[PDB]
Amino acid sequence: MCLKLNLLDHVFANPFMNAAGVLCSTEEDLRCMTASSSGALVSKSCTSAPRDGNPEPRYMAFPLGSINSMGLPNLGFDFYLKYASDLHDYSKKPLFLSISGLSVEENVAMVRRLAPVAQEKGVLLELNLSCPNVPGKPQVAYDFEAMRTYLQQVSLAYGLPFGVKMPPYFDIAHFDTAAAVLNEFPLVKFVTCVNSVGNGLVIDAESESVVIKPKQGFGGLGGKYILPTALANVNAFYRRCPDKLVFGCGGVYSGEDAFLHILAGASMVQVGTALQEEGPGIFTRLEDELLEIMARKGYRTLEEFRGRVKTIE
Amino acid sequence: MCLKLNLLDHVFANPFMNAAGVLCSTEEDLRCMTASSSGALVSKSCTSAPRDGNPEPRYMAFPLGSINSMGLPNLGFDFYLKYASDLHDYSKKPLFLSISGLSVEENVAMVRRLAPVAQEKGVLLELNLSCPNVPGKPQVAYDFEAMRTYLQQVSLAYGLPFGVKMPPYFDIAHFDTAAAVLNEFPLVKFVTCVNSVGNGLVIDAESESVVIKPKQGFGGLGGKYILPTALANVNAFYRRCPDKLVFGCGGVYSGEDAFLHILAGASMVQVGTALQEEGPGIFTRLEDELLEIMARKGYRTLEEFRGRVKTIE
Ligand SMILES: Cc1cc2nc3c(=O)[nH]c(=O)nc-3n(C[C@H](O)[C@H](O)[C@H](O)COP(=O)(O)O)c2cc1C
Ligand SMILES: Cc1cc2nc3c(=O)[nH]c(=O)nc-3n(C[C@H](O)[C@H](O)[C@H](O)COP(=O)(O)O)c2cc1C
Ligand SMILES: O=C(O)c1[nH]c(=O)[nH]c(=O)c1CCc1ccc(Oc2ccccc2)cc1
Ligand SMILES: O=C(O)c1[nH]c(=O)[nH]c(=O)c1CCc1ccc(Oc2ccccc2)cc1
Repeated sequence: MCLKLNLLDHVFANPFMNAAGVLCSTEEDLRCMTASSSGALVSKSCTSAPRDGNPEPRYMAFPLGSINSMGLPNLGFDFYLKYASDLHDYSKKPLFLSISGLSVEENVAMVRRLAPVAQEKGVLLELNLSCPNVPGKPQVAYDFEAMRTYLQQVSLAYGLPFGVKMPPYFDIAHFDTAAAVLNEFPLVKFVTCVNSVGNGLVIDAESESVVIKPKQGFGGLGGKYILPTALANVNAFYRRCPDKLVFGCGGVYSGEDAFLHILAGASMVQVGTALQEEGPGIFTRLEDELLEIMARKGYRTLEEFRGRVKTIE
Repeated sequence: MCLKLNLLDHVFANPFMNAAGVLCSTEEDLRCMTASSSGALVSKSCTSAPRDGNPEPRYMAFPLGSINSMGLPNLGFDFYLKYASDLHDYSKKPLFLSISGLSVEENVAMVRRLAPVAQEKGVLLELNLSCPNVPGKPQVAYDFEAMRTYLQQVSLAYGLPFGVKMPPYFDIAHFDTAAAVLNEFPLVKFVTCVNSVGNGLVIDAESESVVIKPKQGFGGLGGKYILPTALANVNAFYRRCPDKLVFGCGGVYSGEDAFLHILAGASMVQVGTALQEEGPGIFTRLEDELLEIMARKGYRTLEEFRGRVKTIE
């Protein structure tokens, strides 16, 4: 009875890892995650140039989840490349490197230089398709024209196996169209569903005030709020993308959340808000919790139930 | 002291009402809704001919909220118009009628026949733009030109003041676009935000099964899950539609959920999932709690804090 997986030519102790943005911005952060029991980690989404991000407060958490508008605070690509290149201990667990260029050309340059490190060290690319486009347009994943462009270009530039981090969709025609774009691109080996539920608004009853300063308090939702929307996207894309892996991200607080996520067809399972709240000790708990779910049900491996959610009649 | 207000040339005993779909399909239900302390009611969305809807189970509720895919079960527009014109007691509260016809022409035929009863009897139109779209395309409000035609045609057909039922958006650029479309139409004097969060998927860990029968388990999300989505949309549209009203809907279990909604610009507060679980008694509770929030804070009127959510600079 194990949590083990072999995927994308790499070996993982368990399906669990952090979500891009959580405990992965600094070298201190990255080493923590590497010292945890996570089967993997992913670096904070980066840009060419370092960024301080938006004014604080810019993340707030509650019993039922999190709201954020961080604004891509990151140490910039050169650090994140150097860490993959010379600092990270691959003998511990695989590394994923997230990128979120503010245009097709910024992302292209980054993958070009990332190519030879991926090849020689095994660092894996998660292209974050919630990267901004021209302001006054939806983020790149809600604009299927620009999304096509970005992947045409990154494929040519990178010419290695990579992955995409997607927002949630809420209409069947959107699942249909987005999977169709993805399926044009054989090098997209995995798909991560979902990013934060876009532009929610949390209001404090006593103060009669939004809780985060940027964007008049509007921001991305994570946590218990988004788990059903997260399972839908996982399973939609699991259904419509049979040559590609899906990684689940969305309100995982427990082995059960993880278990459901896997049932929908998740391969790896990322923890965002909960990891931020609870800390890296969360991964031992999750591992134990899922294993006690599989023991009771008779499951020895993940592939025995991955994608095997039942429907009625 | 008391929450009574005036919108659209009507008197209301308080800002509370059911949400289209909940406790409003049968004559029985609408008599029940009428007999309750709600300030108003609205009838199940309807089509020209009656519909049976999709296979049960097609609604389920859990602690954080609900999932459904009813398939627009309804007694049919002839019944609801009869209720509006020969059966509703207008001295008790105002009545709102919801239409969700399967085409612009289905909708046109209904409003032409509704407009005379609106003139004389004062029923109020709430048009459901989560209604179906042409082949390969997402629901109408998620296809803005299609949305413009529906409003162009209904406005021409109806030619009295009316309102619209919106699904949530998740992008600023969509707020921007969607609001603009709505501002093209002066007869749209109120906007109801938001409809259920499209295409979530609840999975049961013990059965390893989805919980509702249609759409392989996928349906709309209501309840605690969507409150931070319903407030952003309430506020997004309140700010972008100064000459209109906004009706809030989504995640009201308490006076506090209500208070925030109002703070976010909301004139009427709709109740759906919580109404469906607790029953119409909820309306006496929701009054009391809101009144109690107002007292502690020293508010005498809804007008005093409506739309007054404080931003951090
Ligand atoms: C503070 C914070 C920072 C995040 N930063 C990133 C990021 O840099 N890149 C990215 O692709 N996703 C980012 N996300 C999205 C998360 O990866 C995740 O998809 C989302 O929070 C939902 O997961 P959760 O429900 O576990 O929080 C961030 C989320 C939070 C809360
Ligand atoms: C069983 C059920 C039936 C519904 N039927 C309709 C409908 O006919 N028309 C409509 O506009 N919305 C319908 N809705 C959506 C609600 O009016 C409301 O937008 C949604 O429940 C969000 O509010 P909540 O958070 O209180 O659930 C329905 C919701 C449920 C749960
Ligand atoms: O870091 C974030 O703010 C963030 N939060 C999330 O929940 N998901 C994400 O993917 C990210 C990073 C993606 C993102 C979010 C806001 C951004 O803000 C802009 C920065 C520059 C130009 C336009 C928008 C840029 C990237
Ligand atoms: O009745 C509902 O299922 C429902 N549930 C919601 O949460 N919000 C709603 O607005 C509605 C009614 C709107 C609706 C839902 C499903 C529909 O299903 C179709 C019927 C025929 C063709 C295509 C879709 C049509 C209208």
